[PDB]
Amino acid sequence: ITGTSTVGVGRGVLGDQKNINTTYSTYYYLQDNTRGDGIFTYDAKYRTTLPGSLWADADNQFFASYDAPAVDAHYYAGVTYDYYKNVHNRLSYDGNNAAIRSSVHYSQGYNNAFWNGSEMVYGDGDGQTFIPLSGGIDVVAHELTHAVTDYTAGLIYQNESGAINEAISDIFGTLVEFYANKNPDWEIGEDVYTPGISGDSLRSMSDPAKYGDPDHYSKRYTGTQDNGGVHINSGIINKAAYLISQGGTHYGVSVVGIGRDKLGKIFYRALTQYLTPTSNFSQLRAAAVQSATDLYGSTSQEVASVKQAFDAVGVK
Ligand SMILES: *CC(=O)N(O)[C@H](CC(C)C)C(=O)OC
Ligand SMILES: [Ca+2]
Ligand SMILES: [Ca+2]
Ligand SMILES: [Ca+2]
Ligand SMILES: [Ca+2]
Ligand SMILES: [Zn+2]
Repeated sequence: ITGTSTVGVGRGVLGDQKNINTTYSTYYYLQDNTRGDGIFTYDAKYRTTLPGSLWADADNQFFASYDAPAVDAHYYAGVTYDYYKNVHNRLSYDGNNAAIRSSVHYSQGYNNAFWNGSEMVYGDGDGQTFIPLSGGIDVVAHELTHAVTDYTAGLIYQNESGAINEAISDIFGTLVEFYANKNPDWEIGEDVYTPGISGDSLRSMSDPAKYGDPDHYSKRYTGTQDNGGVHINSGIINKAAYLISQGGTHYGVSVVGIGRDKLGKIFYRALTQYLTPTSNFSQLRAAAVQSATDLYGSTSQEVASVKQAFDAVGVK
């Protein structure tokens, strides 16, 4: 849409008030002109047909309960872009300021979100397992990070390279949640998962085993479901990433933590420079060590913490 950039206010899924960037042209649209080639949010109207309608509002005020998921998808897509640009110098998911598109209210009681190759899609949940998925900043950044991976390493969605794909999403969605200082933690989807249960999450980075995910290479899932456990085996990597950043002793192997900033820097460098579509866990180790070496020197503590970490999780 062509119009005048303006700023609206709304309430998110969690009931929090925020300003969003909008465009005025008879109606007020959920189109943000300030970021790259724009951030566009659509209404899928409980159907599966994408992207749906560009979100239009009569008064620039988004306080209706139907508005909730749109506010958040729009806003959190903004923060995600900001993180990439500010922290890693990357303009949008393609590095060329490509427009970011999101559709909310996808299907009925749909318990998931996804990057479909060209845009993000967000179900509303069934109201018990999940509430509208775009209310989790880590969920929004996990998904957009799949766009980043597609344009860089291109990790195939299956077996070890898909577990890596999943882990990078989890890593960068956590980094974005810390970046925004939105009650940060090392958990995935805690804000939108099981509105009746407190203190749970979909996956843990600090302790993947809490939910039954492997925290060691010897415990890796060798089957068929979940594209060969792309969401299961990612826990081996998430654990490794957690240890590099925070430190700890895991299975008798001690890791000195080097912090989240440096973790983000080594991982982004591995993703953009060393990983390929077919990379396996052992190639991720090599890619991380080499990124750490490039940045900090072969004899750095950084390099030493990356090796420990992988050693702690049984990767090589
Ligand atoms: C959204 C996506 O690509 N996924 O893989 C999601 C992530 C959660 C919504 C965080 C998923 O974990 O599906 C099982
Ligand atoms: Ca309104
Ligand atoms: Ca949190
Ligand atoms: Ca989290
Ligand atoms: Ca819960
Ligand atoms: Zn994912």
